[PDB]
Amino acid sequence: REKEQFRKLFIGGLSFETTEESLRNYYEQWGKLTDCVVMRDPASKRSRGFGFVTFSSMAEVDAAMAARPHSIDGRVVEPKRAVAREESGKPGAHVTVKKLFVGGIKEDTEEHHLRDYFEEYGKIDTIEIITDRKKRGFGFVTFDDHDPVDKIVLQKYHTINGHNAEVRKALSRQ
RNA sequence: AGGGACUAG
Repeated sequence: REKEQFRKLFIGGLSFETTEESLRNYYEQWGKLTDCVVMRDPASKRSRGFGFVTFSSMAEVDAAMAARPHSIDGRVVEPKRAVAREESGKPGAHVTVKKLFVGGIKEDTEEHHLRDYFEEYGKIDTIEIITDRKKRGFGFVTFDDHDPVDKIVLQKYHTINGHNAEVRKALSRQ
């Protein structure tokens, strides 16, 4: 079975009334859950206003996300790909951004190479190879929704054109 | 932005 991190959504903006049961119920209309949880405060056991749900496959998750917005107990919720514990610390972890930095591509990799690979994740605005003078070995890609990026950065390394290529949410300066 | 879970630290 696929890694959990690739099958899991963070669900923010929940009602303090929302239970696992109704969370579990609403997200089952796109597949089988293997885990469900409204995070609660240790002492009080009051909701923290977000939870997690885990589907059996990535295909299920995508459909869930194709079917936005979501609404549970009168609140529009904020489903997001679950960012790993490992990661949840640095800037640009929960930055919900639409641009993506792409590195480790070397001089033999072209603007079309990047479309080929990334068009699959969602629709694109723009691509940018970087050079001065031949080619610095990195570039940028810009999607219409944040979710392509979010899906992309669940995996640090993407194999593109014979290279172990590294992806990162694009930060300003900085 | 992590409660449980866990065959790559």
